[PDB]
Amino acid sequence: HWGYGKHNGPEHWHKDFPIAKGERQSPVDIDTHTAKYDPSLKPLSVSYDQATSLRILNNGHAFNVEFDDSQDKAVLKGGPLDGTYRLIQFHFHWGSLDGQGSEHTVDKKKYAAELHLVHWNTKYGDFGKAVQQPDGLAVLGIFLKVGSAKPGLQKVVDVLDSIKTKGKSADFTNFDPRGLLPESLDYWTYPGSLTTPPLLECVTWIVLKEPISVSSEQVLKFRKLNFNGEGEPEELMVDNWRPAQPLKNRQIKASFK
Ligand SMILES: NS(=O)(=O)c1ccc(B(O)O)cc1
Ligand SMILES: [Zn+2]
Repeated sequence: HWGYGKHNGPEHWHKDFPIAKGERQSPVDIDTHTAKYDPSLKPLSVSYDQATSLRILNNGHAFNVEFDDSQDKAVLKGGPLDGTYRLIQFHFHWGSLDGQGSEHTVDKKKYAAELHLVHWNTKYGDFGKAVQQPDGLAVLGIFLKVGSAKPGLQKVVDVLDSIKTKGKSADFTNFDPRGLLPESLDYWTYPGSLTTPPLLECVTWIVLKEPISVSSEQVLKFRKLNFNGEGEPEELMVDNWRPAQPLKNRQIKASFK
């Protein structure tokens, strides 16, 4: 099946997932000189005060930190969004080197990694229903650059040794996602898709302008993960990012003038 190698990577996906060539695919390059300030954007509200993480899982493409989404405990509201979106998981995309790894790019600049906080619209009852709708998902994207260490990431970093290979999971309770946010919540927003198969066009993308800084040692531990399962030839989990897709007729709006 699909992956990120030379023979199953992003350029192959359209053979099994024809929507890969659709009209609102993600990620995209963010042209900062063409994104327009939108005064019609309400303030963005990240309410992670009562977030309840459960588990961390290596799914052979990335690792997911999974949250209890049975109640409105961690929710995203406001900005371009109508209603309440519940946090279900977060994960990262990263590169083999610090000059690549992010999915979105900013004036063609690639960051070392990108964090995706994935939320689903409560009006559709559950995640599986939401991804079938144009406004089903909201994904908050946060760029990572290599610099000083991110203390709020270290709990994630420390547990990766226990989920090295595909299918491994570990208990991951009392993790506070607020420690992964930058100082400012200025953002760009546009309508797009999941960036991995099934590539469904169901995402309101909210991409923060300000990156967070992580240490070289921290990203180094990301790169020690494996795509493969236990007891198999080792493939380091690196470069698990999809490149920028054509913007087509979409407009990127900026929350900041
Ligand atoms: N990388 S992303 O946030 O756009 C994403 C999130 C979820 C799924 B999925 O549930 O298959 C795929 C891609
Ligand atoms: Zn992602």
